[PDB]
Amino acid sequence: SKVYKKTCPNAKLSIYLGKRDFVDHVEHVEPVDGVVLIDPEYLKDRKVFVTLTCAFRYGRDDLDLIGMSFRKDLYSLATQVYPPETKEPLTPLQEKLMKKLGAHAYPFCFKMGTNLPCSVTLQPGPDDTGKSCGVDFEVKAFCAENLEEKIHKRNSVQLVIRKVQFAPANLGVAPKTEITRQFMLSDRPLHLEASLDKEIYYHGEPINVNVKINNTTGKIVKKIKIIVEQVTDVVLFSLDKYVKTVCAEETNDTVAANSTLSKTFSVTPMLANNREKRGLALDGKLKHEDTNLASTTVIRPGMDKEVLGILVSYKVKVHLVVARGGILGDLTSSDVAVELPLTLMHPKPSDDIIIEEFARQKL
Repeated sequence: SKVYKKTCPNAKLSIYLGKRDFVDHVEHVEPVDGVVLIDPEYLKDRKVFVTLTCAFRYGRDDLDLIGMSFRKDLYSLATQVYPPETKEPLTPLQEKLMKKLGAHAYPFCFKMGTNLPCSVTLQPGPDDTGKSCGVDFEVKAFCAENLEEKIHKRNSVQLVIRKVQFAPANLGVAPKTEITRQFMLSDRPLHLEASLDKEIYYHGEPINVNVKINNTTGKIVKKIKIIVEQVTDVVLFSLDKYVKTVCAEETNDTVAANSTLSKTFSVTPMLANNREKRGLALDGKLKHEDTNLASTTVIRPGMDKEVLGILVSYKVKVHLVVARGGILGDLTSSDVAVELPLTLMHPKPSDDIIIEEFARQKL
């Protein structure tokens, strides 16, 4: 099995995890189990703690500037890993890590609660008003007298894991994501209908959009555009709003006068296919290869949406370019469009130790 590690500055302490990403199903979240390797001689009479913090941050350009900033811990777990105490059910991978690292390896396990927001990072672009912001999950291991002590970077390691969202296997009874509207052009109807075949789609997966157009007008639809739109709402500090196209399939398809058209478009929204990544809600840093578009934010009734920090949702839109009589220079055209909600979630996990450095690779 593959595991990931990180050593603190003075190399007097390192931490190990079985994976970089942890899936949030909905009823439960995957445990964050691992071990820390300690230096007994160095750690003369000190305790070793391991904390997991979910934090919302706003401001601070790229890495570090000066301007405005806001920070809020929405959730945090802390544990004394060394010296140990309650001897409890070690996980298989923990078993191995200890058989490998030796006797100076002590286990720790974090079982996050449910309803917490998933990883979301956003960096402002040329057409945006807000500032950088995000929801992070940081894992720190350090040496100290107690959790009250100010923590110094020299003898502590920090790790940023991702908590990604999967759509419950306990989901069904899907209504039907479809829509049909009428648009009057010179007193005559232009019906445009769209529908999705599924309830939830997953990153890297094809989305089939059914389009039915009943054009009873004397005008001509010269273009049909299909876009996947991402709507990001920062709901904590500053109420910033981002509405971005994360996929656009512009086609040839035309619909003459007194004509109908039934067709199925198929598009796959992918952070990779996007040139401009600024302004988009991601689940990690832009410079990283494993980073994807943020998942649809699962919002539940009775809960304050602000505790989520950032709200991410998607839409599929169908745009028709209609010309005042689709011909000649009458390029004095109009646009008509319909939209449908789109829930985009992570695929889902499936059922000798090779140690790798934790740092995510830059593509």
